[PDB]
Amino acid sequence: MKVAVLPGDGIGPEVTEAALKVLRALDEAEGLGLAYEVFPFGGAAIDAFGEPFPEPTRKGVEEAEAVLLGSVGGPKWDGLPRKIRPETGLLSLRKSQDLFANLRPAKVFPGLERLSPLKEEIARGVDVLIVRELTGGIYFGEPRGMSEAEAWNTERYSKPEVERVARVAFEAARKRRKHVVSVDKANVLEVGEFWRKTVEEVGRGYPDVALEHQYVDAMAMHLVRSPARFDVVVTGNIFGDILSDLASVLPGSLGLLPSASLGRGTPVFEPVHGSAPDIAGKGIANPTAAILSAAMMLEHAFGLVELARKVEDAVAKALLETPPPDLGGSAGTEAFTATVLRHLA
Amino acid sequence: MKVAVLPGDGIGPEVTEAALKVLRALDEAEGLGLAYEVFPFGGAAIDAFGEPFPEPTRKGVEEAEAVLLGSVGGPKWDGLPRKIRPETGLLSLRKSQDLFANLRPAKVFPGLERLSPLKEEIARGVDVLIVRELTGGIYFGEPRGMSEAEAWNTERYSKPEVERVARVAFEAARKRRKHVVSVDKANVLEVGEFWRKTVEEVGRGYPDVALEHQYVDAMAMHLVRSPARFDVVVTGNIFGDILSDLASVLPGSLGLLPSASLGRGTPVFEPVHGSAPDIAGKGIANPTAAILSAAMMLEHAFGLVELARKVEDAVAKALLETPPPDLGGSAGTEAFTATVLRHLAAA
Ligand SMILES: [Mn+2]
Ligand SMILES: [Mn+2]
Ligand SMILES: [Mn+2]
Repeated sequence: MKVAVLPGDGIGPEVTEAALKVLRALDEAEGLGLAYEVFPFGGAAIDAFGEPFPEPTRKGVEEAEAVLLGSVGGPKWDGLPRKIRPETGLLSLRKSQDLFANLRPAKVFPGLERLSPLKEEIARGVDVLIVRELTGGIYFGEPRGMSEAEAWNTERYSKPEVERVARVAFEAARKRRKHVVSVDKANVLEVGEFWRKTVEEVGRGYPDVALEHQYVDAMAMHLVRSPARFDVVVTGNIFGDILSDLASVLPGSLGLLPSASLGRGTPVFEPVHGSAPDIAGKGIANPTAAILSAAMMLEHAFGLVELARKVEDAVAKALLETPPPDLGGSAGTEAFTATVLRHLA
Repeated sequence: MKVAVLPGDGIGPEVTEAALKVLRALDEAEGLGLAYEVFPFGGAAIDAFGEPFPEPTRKGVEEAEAVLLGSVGGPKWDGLPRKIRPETGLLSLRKSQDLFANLRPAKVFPGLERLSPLKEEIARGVDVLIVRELTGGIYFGEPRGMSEAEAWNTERYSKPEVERVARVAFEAARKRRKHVVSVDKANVLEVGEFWRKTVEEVGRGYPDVALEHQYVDAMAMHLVRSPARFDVVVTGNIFGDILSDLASVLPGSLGLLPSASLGRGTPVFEPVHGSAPDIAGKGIANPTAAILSAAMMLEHAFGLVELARKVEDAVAKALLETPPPDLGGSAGTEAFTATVLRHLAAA
C-alpha cells in the first residue's frame, strides 16, 4: 500500500490530514503496510516551485499505487495566468495518469435523509455510483466550430473508449450490489446504438452483473423518482456530467462527497468540494469527504472492499453521533475525526 | 376562436370532450365567438382512411387558429410501417405547421405538494415552463453514422433556429413572470457559446424580461434544489428533452401535464399522457391534462392569459376538493369537469 498524498490548498491539508489519521489507525489495526509521502501540488507547489505540478510531484505520483489529493486553488493564485493555474496543474495530474473514468458515489446515510431535497421515503437507501467517461465524446469530439451563421460539436465515440469505461463499471458493480445501468440515447442517436451494442458485448465477460439500459432522458426521471434502486450507472461524457451533477444533490449536502478517477496510471481520490479559504485553517472543515475518498481509495485502488466499508460505516455513525457544523452540529475536524476513530472498533 | 379538434384514440375523445365543456362554459360567459370542427387523426384515422393524418384533417388544421389534440396510439397500431404510424402522423402534424417549440410547464398546485418527489418546502410554488427546441440539435444534425470502429452525431444550430425558439420563450415570459433562463453548455462547447451569444442578442428586444444563463449540468442540479425560482426556461433539443423530462416528474402526476407545440402555422395543444386504452370509455379518465391544454390554448394561441389563469385556478381547486382516482379520489371524468365548471362559477 504505497500512496502519494497531494494535500493542495485551503482546507486541502486539514481534511487530507484527517484522512491519514484514519489511514494510520487502520494500518495499525489491520496491518496494511501503508507507506505514504506528502508532495506539493497546486497553490503550495506554485509558491515553492513556480508551477503547481512540478517534476518532483509528477514522479512521486507514478511511484505510488494511489493518489490521495485534497482540494487545490485560491484567490491568491487567481491573479495568475493559464500555464501555471492550480486548475491547470489539476488537468495535468489527470492527463499524466490517463484517467478516463470519473467515479462518484452519492450515498444517503441513515439519519441524514433530513438533508435531502427528496422526500425522506425517496432519499432513504440511495447509494448510486455514477461512472462517467472522462476523455471522449462531444467535449473533445471533432469536427467542431463556430461562425456568424452556425455552430457545431461532435459527439463521437470509438469502441475502446466505451470498452475500458465499461469494465470500470463492472469491476465496481462486483464490489457493491452487482447491477449496471448503462445510459445512452440509443432510440435516436447512432452513438447510442454504438454505445449500447459495445456495452452489451463487454457484458459477455461479466455474466455476474445484471445489465439494464436507460435513455439519458428517462434516467433524469428515474434519478428523482427512484434513485434508491440504482447501484452502478455508466455513460458518456456530457450525459455523465449531467447525471452525476443530478445525483450529487440527492444527498443534499455537497461537502460530504468523495470522488475517484481510474485510468491506466495512478488513480486519484479527492473530495468533490472546493478549497474554501474562507474557513481554511481554523479546524472546522468537514473531513468527511476526504476520509471517504481514502475509503474509495482502499476500495478502488487496493480492493480492501470490506475495509472501505468499515470506514464508510464509521463515518456514517460519526455523522449521526457528533455532526459537523455544515450539518447544524458543532464538531470540528479534530473533534469529528476523533469520533470516526472511536467508531472504528 | 376557431379550433380544429383531433380527439384521437383511447381516452383522447373523452378528455377532449371535457375540455370542450370548459371552453363552452367560457364561450358563454364571455362571447369568444368559439367555433370548432372535429377531425379524424391517429388510430381512428388509420381505421377509416389507412393513414394517421389524412387530407381533410390536414386541411382542417391548416384553417383553424389552434388545434386541440387528444392522445394518439395504442396496441392495435404499435407495429405498422413508419409511413402510416400514429407517431409519424404526429410528426406529420408538427412538420406541416412547422412547429419548432415544445412548451411543457410543470406546476405543483398549491395543496398537492404531497404528490411531489421533493420535500414540500422545495415543491411549493414550482411553476416552470420548459421551452424545448424541437427541429434541430443533435437529433437531426449532420453529419451522422456508425462504422464498426466509430459512431458520430452532431449538435448543430444555425442562428435563425436559435432565434425563433428564443422569441417564443420571451413572449411566453411576458405572460408569466418575465424571467427566462437560457440553458446551454457555453463553457465547454462551441454550440453553447453560439447559443448564448444568439439568445443574448435576442434578449436585447425583450429588455422587460429578466434573462439568465445556466449550464445544462448546473440546471439539472437547480431543478431539484430550487425549481421554484424559475419561470420560463429555454434550451436546445437534447437538453430540453432531458430538462423537461426532469421537470415533468416534479409535480408527481404525469397524467396532469399539458403540452403545446408552437411555430409558423397552427399551434397544437395536447395532454402529455398516453391514450390509456385500458380505462377507455369507463368514465374515469382524468380530464385535467386536456383542460390544462385548453388553458394553454387560451394563453399561447389567443393571448387570453387572464382567462387561461381562471381555467388553471378552477382546475387547481378541483384537484384538492374532488380528486380523480389517479389522485386517490373517486371523482370520475364528468364529476371532475363539473367541479371545474362549478368553480369557474365564481365569475
Ligand atoms: Mn523519494
Ligand atoms: Mn458538471
Ligand atoms: Mn424524452
